[PDB]
Amino acid sequence: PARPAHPLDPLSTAEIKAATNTVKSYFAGKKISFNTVTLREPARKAYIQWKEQGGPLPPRLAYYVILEAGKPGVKEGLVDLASLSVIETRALETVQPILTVEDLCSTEEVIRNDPAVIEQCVLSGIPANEMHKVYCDPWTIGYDERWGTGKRLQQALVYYRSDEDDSQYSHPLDFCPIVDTEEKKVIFIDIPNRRRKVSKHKHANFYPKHMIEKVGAMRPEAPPINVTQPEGVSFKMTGNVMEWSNFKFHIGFNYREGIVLSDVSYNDHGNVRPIFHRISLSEMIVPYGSPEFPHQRKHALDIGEYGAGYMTNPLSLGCDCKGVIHYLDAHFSDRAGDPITVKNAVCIHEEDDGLLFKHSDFRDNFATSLVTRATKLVVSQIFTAANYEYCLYWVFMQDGAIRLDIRLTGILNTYILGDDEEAGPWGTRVYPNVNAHNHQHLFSLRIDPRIDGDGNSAAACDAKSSPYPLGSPENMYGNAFYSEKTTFKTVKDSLTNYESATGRSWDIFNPNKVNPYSGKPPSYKLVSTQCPPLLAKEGSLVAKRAPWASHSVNVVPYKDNRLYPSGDHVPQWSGDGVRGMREWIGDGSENIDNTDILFFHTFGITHFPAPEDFPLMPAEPITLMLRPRHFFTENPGLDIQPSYAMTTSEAKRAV
Amino acid sequence: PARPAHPLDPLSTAEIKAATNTVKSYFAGKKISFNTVTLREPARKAYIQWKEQGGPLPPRLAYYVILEAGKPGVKEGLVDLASLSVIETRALETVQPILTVEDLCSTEEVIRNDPAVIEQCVLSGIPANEMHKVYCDPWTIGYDERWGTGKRLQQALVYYRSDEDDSQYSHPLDFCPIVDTEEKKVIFIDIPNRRRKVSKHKHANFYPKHMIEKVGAMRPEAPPINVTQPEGVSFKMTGNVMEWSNFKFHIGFNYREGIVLSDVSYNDHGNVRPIFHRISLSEMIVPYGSPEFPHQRKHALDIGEYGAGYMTNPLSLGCDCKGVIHYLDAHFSDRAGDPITVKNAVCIHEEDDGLLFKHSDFRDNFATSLVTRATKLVVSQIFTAANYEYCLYWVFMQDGAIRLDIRLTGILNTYILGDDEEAGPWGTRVYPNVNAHNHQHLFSLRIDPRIDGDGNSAAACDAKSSPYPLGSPENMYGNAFYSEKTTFKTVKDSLTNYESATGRSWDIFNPNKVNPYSGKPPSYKLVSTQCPPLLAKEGSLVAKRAPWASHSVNVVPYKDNRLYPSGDHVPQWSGDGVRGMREWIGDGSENIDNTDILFFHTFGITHFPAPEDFPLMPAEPITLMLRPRHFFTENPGLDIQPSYAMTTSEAKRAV
Ligand SMILES: [Cu+2]
Ligand SMILES: [Cu+2]
Repeated sequence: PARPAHPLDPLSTAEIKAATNTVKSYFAGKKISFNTVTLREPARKAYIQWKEQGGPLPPRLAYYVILEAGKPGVKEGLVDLASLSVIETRALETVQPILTVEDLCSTEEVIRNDPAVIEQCVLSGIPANEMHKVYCDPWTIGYDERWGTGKRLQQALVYYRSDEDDSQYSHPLDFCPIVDTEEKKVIFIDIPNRRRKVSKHKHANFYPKHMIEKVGAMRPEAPPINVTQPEGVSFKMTGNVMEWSNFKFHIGFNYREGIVLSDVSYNDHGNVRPIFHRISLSEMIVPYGSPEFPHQRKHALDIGEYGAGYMTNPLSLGCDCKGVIHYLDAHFSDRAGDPITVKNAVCIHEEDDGLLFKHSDFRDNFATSLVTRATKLVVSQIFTAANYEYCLYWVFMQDGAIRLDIRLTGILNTYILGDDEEAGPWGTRVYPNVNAHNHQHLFSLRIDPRIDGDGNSAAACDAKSSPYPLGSPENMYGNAFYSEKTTFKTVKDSLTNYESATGRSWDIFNPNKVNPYSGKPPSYKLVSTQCPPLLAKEGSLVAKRAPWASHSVNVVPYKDNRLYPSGDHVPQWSGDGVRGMREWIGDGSENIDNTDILFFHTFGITHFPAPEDFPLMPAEPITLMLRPRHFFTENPGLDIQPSYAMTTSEAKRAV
Repeated sequence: PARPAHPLDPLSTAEIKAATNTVKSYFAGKKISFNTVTLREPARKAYIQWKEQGGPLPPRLAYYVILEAGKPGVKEGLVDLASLSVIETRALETVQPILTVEDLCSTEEVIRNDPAVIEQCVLSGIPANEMHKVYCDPWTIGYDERWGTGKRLQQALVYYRSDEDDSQYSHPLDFCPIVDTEEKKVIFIDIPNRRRKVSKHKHANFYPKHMIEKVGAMRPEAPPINVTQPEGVSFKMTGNVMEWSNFKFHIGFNYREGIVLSDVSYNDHGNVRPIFHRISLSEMIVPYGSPEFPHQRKHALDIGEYGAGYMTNPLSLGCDCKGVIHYLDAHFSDRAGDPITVKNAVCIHEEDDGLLFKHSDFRDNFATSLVTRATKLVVSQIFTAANYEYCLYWVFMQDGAIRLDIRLTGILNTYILGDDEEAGPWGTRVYPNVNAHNHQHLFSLRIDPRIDGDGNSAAACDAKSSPYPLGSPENMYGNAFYSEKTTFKTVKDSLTNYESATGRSWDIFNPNKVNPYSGKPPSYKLVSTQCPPLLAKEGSLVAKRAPWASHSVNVVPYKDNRLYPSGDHVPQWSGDGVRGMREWIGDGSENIDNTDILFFHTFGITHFPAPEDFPLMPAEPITLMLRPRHFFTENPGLDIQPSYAMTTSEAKRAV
């Protein structure tokens, strides 16, 4: 296939087809299906050498995962696209791979046609001839110690719709079919000891036609707020390379992480300074907090088990993203090895962001005044994991800060509640016979930094009172305080949590350089306070399958292909074994001071549902920021034209 | 004077004049000056009776504070505006009041003409005939144990400008004149043991003309983003009463708190439900962290000592607030008893706020989809306390949540640093010879709640793992977790801090009512994580003068006139004595469960300056939110017209 404009560009549709033809030929005569066909990114060293040192062009490689009929687990490998050849391959008989949209599409018809499932619907109050009204959200089984990875399994969380336009989540059923993904058959049904028949209440609906019935009428359309950019946008795109307000970076995308931002630099008045080699979300875990069987199996690692790319929404013009928008499409492979496209998967636009800075002089009643307005650049996607919606916004700012904003919406996962059953303390009755279980949403932000170049370190920064007491010569009035910086020397040192007691932040810094004013190394500081402890206990299934989630920060040495901290193939892993973050941490002794490092940050929220969240939940925001501190020698935005500026002398001339 | 449209309306210019004429007549023959002339708000009970019970119209009252030449401290009292009479009066000989813009603009000429100050400038390298180049930020002395409240005092933080258009903060001088505010005389000068002469470096400037010299050129003007509302706005104002997206409230304003939001309710499909009686910022403290003399005196309580009203910027017009704006003016009294106006003190507008909610069905590739966009209502002011700018945004949202957003900007307070002097650990060298000291910015949000009516309580809510161990029948897989609610019974119980370990939130709730779905009381939940510990030690000046700041939450019984938690007259109070929050806490034993309560929340940031913050600092954000939880029985925004909606049936019809 033709070479891309840029080594980090995602595989084109032609490259995906070329890769799958190559793989089909290599396994000729075998019955195989495609699970993953994606860019294998060039080695970090090879990329930097190519980009900055006139070095070798890295080979264009595709990583694939396939299944073979009648063979356990998966096969994976690499295709060299230039030579149309498989160059690496291996069979992994004891793992299970990510569930694609197709993998999961099939489950509902399997359960609708299964005699044991039909029997359970009838027992639950749904007649056998109304199976078309039965739906399920096909989840990964997550992990079930009865089958391990020996079969590829889904669990069907079952619901009922009185009409196809209903939101089904007011009507969960009590039982849980277990489905063999590849054999397309129900192999078991978890049946509760206490049966609860289908709710007889009206569905809790949310479309305008439903709302008219429920509350009498919709609100009139509000007078509009119109955003226009009649002279175009300030950002410039060259293929997938973005240039805006001195930032330059590559916007990549894949089946798993969704948006991947690479080769991020800031043009500091002609001096182009690296900041990050790569930043993305690398895994998630959404652990539920009901201990009752089988609810322990609700702890989706959405990124590893379904994929933020696979799950991503086509973004419908003028609606999800308001204003003048640049869109990118996403390309994957289906099971047959044919390219599939999701149109308008990523939206790119710039937005007003209030004030950047202002100062006025009281001396002439603020006549002396300067105000400069802020614009932000937003690179966004929205993905749907069954009930949930995750709106993801990568935000670049004119003071050089970078922010990740997330908004959680969609629908609560619900289970049935008996008439006289108490949902607490593990959940909330959000509607009659509806129990919305407690759960956390946790994310693993993966940062491969290059703060002002190569050779970086990380530290925890804690605000502390002076150790000297009130009334001492050193602290006479007891007001002294400082920032205690703990530089991480080894992996073990880095395993740290957010602490409200010290308003903890973390620095990622270049110990080889010095700010000529402050004397401190250039850094980007992680400012992040939505950092829940992992509530699941040590040794729990949740804690074992997501070793990264137990600490707010994990810093490990860089190696190639250290992307996914719960391992490469997540579904049905028990959490036993040295893989992912557990492998990378090892015995905790490896050096992480002044070297190539990877910084994985766990953040998110703890959700205790309330009726406000039902039947459709208003957006709940999550955010973290990476701020330049001691990176610049002064406010980098001062060369932006103010919205208003008047000097003292000018103010005098006009009185 | 004519009666206002509404008992909570600020005093008009006519009422202010009427009040000062009354006071001058009462004190005829005496030489008095006006410090404060402001609405005395009606009693909570009287207001609610008037508003909701056809009760008596509360009298229209003005509170005043005056000084009298040759008398110590102040006099204060009340004027009944209908009868033009002083109805209450007292002398407070041992306090000092808020510093007005006039009180402060006087100081620079005092120091410029003082022989001892001139001598110090000369010693500092500034010739006697260049005193016009010497400037000072006149601060409250804060507290100095050498004078107590026996004289009304300011401390002059002295700077040098080479040219009138310079930003002076690159050039602090080493000494600190102490000025008697009322005698207009320097009484003392704090001189350091180690002298540091004025910096010989160029000023660190930030206007376009300066930037052209420094960096070569400004960036070209960006292509514009234009915001228009061609059919007008969705909000309606009747005088100061706002109506928007079912919210209704009164927008008040005063000299001290700035914006005061009152009588806040939500129209729940015809059922008008109270939320808050009053919400505002009630005090601040900005304690610096250098222990060296005289820097202990840098701990401004900006609200109590200068006033968020007095300090407020006239905004400015189509620049500070972008879009279609409704403005309010502010009115105060000057020293002579004449009304003064700040034009465009408050801006009111509505803004795009991204998505309100979304959900799509994977079954038909997200063809089944509903997306509804969010609009926010913003009521904002910006005030300047010498170097600092505080941008305050009260934000109402369509899910029924209320947010306070703050953006910090303006200029770092700076002190001189010697060539070879190390600024750390108490400050940062942000520019040659410039030391920007560490400091916190803390705010006291005052909430007078009325959650779904009268009789309220508050609680801490902590996320907790089940106490049952992994592998127990109760918690087999170790995943169970819940929210532990600790209802505050007495004042002492409420004295609580934010805790990262439990993701602590606080509920304000009505224990007299029950959500028909969840079974929980209706509540607004305080979600707030920017909650620094007070770093200054117990028994410190800072801790004593700001008793409220040592806990994230303080809940006390309602009584009338319990507004200001550091006392009514803040400057030069030593922090000794039972007044403000210390009085309201008492012995901690008073009931706060199911009664009229006041909830004071301490939030803010800890600032360790970096060169990025200089010479003018990019906005740093602070936020908290109050979210309805168990208040509604479902998402209250579902009757808002979606931006896009397609059902499953519609999707099938569209092929
Ligand atoms: Cu949730
Ligand atoms: Cu600050």
